[PDB]
Amino acid sequence: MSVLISGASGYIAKHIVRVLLEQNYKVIGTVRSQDKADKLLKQYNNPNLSYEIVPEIANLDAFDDIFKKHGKEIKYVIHAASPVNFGAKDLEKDLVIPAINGTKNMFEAIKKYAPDTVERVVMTASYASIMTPHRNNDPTLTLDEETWNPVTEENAYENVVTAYCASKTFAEKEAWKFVKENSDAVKFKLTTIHPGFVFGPQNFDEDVTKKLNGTCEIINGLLHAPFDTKVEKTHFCQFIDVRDVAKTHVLGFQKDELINQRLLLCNGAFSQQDIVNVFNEDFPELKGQFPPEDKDTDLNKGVTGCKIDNEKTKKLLAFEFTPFHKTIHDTVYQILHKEGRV
Ligand SMILES: NC(=O)c1ccc[n+]([C@@H]2O[C@H](COP(=O)([O-])OP(=O)(O)OC[C@H]3O[C@@H](n4cnc5c(N)ncnc54)[C@H](OP(=O)(O)O)[C@@H]3O)[C@@H](O)[C@H]2O)c1
Repeated sequence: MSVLISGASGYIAKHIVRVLLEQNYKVIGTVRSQDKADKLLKQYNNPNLSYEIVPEIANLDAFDDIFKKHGKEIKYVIHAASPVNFGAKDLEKDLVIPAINGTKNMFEAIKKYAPDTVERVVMTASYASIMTPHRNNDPTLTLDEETWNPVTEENAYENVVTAYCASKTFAEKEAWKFVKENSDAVKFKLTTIHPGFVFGPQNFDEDVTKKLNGTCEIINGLLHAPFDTKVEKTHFCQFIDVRDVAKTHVLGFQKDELINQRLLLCNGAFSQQDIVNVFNEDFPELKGQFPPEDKDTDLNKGVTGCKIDNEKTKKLLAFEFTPFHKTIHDTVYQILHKEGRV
């Protein structure tokens, strides 16, 4: 009945492991080093948790050793490992290759060592594999769970943004191709999850560092910006709360109606200024210690960019998503409280 989760040291994955342990699952995470495994075991202090070391998901047959050891006990797989940080001049090596190869490696290990034992795979894709980046600001485009990012391998590396979005798109395409080509050989059913920009508190307070890795540094950077910093008030993207994402991953292998589904996890548009506005409304005593409030944002003028049709996703998951204001508030409170400022 064990659950394997790849990339278990990350921002989203630490919340997923929390949820799994809340529900009494035995959990095997993969992390890059013994260092990280040791630190995590001390943070969770839970005997149902263990880690295996996978230093590089891109390398040959990277997940085989896990299934040679645990193949008989792994019933569910959450494939969450894909690069979010990467060298801007190593867009294949650091980004597209590990995204794709990590996915192929996970699925091929299941096929080779546990084709009839693994029942469900839940893969973290992205809003990036559904949306068209250059139409982020186009309200005449409506996206739903069947829409695909049309980026080509030829044009994928326009910039770091298109390249990351292509890494998610190409990896997810390979995932569905595998499931189509192996429906007779392997038992597992695939569910993919497609978060927008993920915000919300770190799973552990102690992991709030001066500079955050990943998407929450958007918030943390604005929170510490000098008062006179120029803040953009134009549409940035869609967001989703990390705790909604984590809850969805676990439902993803539990609920029969999520089999073969792409789940579009966005809950609203924002600009940098909409984030800053929460600072000023919710922590008025600190006004002046970060950039000021300005209600003139795209969002407040009814400008939210390409449209999100995720009614099917919301109906299947059934639970209400966390509103933007709370997600930002909880992120900011955790930082300011850790700093002793509130
Ligand atoms: N807004 C978001 O944050 C967002 C939105 C949509 C989808 N996602 C997807 O959610 C998943 C986790 O993202 P995150 O935001 O939680 O970022 P994160 O904190 O950087 O987590 C990424 C995890 O994957 C590991 N990883 C990445 N590349 C690896 C590689 N080549 N080999 C071995 N391990 C590797 C990382 O380990 P190390 O840190 O040790 O390298 C880490 O454990 C990813 O699949 C991401 O594409 C994120």
